[PDB]
Amino acid sequence: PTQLPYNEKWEFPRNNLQFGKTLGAGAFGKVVEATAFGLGKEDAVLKVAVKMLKSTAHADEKEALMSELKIMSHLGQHENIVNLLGACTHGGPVLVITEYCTYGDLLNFLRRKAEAMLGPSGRPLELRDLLHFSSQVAQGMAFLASKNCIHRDVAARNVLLTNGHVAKIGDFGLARDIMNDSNYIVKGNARLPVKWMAPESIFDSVYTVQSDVWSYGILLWEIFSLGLNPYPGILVNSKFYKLVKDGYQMAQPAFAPKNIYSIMQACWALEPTHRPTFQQITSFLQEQA
Ligand SMILES: COc1cnc2[nH]cc(Cc3ccc(NCc4ccc(C(F)(F)F)cc4)nc3)c2c1
Repeated sequence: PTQLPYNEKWEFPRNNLQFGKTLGAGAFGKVVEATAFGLGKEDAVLKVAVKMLKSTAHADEKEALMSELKIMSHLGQHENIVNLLGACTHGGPVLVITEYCTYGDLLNFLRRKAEAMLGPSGRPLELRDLLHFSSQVAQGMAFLASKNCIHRDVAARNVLLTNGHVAKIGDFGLARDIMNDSNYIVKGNARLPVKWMAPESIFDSVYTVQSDVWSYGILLWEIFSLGLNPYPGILVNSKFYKLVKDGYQMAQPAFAPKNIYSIMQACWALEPTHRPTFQQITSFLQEQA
C-alpha cells in the first residue's frame, strides 16, 4: 500500500520538460500541460499532463503523490485509463508525467457539446457517441478490477477524452479544488462525492469493486443526461441518506434507451454482489455501440 517500490524505469529529466498552461488546480496540487523531449523508447516529443504539488503542500501531500505514482507503475497500461508516462523523483519536487487528453474531462465536454447543439435556435453528438464513451470507461474500469484496484471516485469529471474522442478514466485528486466543489459533501472529517457513493460506502465506509460499479451507474446517468447533476435539486441530508438506503433511484435520463437505464438500475442494486461485473457491462455496451 505504501511499501511498493518505485522503479526508476519511469525516471525522466525535469529539464526535459517545458511547461505550458495549468489545466487544473486544487488546494495543494495542480495539473500543468508540458512538452517532454525524448520521452519513452522512441524518444518521442509530445504534449504531456504533469501532476505536481504546490508550494503550500506538505510532507503529507508528498507521500500521497508518491503512493499514487507507485500504484500507476504497479497497475500496468490500458487504452482506457490515463497512463503513466514517466516521473521525476530526483533533484526536486515529485512530478508525475501522464498522457495528455486534448478534450479534458468528459463532464464539461458533454456540457459544452450540448450547448453547441442547442446553439442554432466539431460535429454534434449522436447516441452512438455516448454508447462508445460509456463502453470505454467500462473497459477501463474492468482493467482496474482485474488488478484488485479500487478507484473510489468514479465520475465524469475524472474521465478524460483524448484525440479520436477516446475516454480514459483518471483521478484529478490533489489537482481538484474539492474544498469549494459542491459535488463533494462534508461528511465528518472527510469531503466525499456522496451522490456517486454506494450505500455501504456511505454508512459502513466500505469500498469494493462493487461500490465502484455503483458509482459507474451514476456515471452512466451523467452521460445520458449530457452532464446534469445527480439527484438534481436534492440537498444531501438525513432524508437523502435514508432514501438511498431504502432503494431510491434516479429517474430515466432524457437520452438513455430503456435497456441502458436498465443497466443503471442494476448498478444500483442495494446488494453489492447482485450488481454486474465491469466485464459484464463492457461486453453488453460493446455490443450496443
Ligand atoms: C484537463 O485537461 C487535461 C488533458 N490531459 C490530461 N491528462 C490527464 C489529465 C488530468 C489528470 C492527470 C493525471 C491523472 N493521474 C491520476 C490518476 C490516478 C489513477 C488513475 C487510474 F487509476 F485510473 F489508473 C489514473 C490517473 N489523472 C488525471 C488531463 C487533463
